[PDB]
Amino acid sequence: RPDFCLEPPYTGPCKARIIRYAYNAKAGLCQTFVYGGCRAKRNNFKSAEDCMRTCGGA
Repeated sequence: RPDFCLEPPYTGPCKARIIRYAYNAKAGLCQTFVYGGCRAKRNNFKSAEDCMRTCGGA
């Protein structure tokens, strides 16, 4: 699981309400969050499994 999988989901400064997934290191699973629509960081995925294939474990 790469380093950016541990960094909190960044909404960003734009004001859209779009639902994306980000890995949640405390649960060990990906959970949704609201992306504002610009300047996506890496822990920002468009399905639960893309998130887990990148940020998941064994």
